[PDB]
Amino acid sequence: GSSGSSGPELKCPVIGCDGQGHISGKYTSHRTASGCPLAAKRQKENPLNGASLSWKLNKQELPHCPLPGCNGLGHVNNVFVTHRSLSGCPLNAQVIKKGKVSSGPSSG
Ligand SMILES: [Zn+2]
Ligand SMILES: [Zn+2]
Repeated sequence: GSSGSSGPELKCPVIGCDGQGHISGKYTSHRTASGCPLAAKRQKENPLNGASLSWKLNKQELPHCPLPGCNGLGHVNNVFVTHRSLSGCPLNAQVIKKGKVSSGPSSG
């Protein structure tokens, strides 16, 4: 090895993606959307494949919170870490406020 080599190259423009793998399968990597397997997995619905740690799991379920940003995790009483309702939603309680002078109707 007299010398090495370096240089930037294309990359998966699809945010959130890892860039690894290929919508074809043969290749275990990609740097474009056309070859992005993740971008295809979304548009399509093939739950065929899927591995999840299902064994000896007592607490296995998702919360029931209306708030989009809220991950149904937490509690107003500041005691637990879960909540499947508003009254319990800690992020919904603080928000509560009658008389919010500042009001921005504009929606972009
Ligand atoms: Zn990708
Ligand atoms: Zn919540």
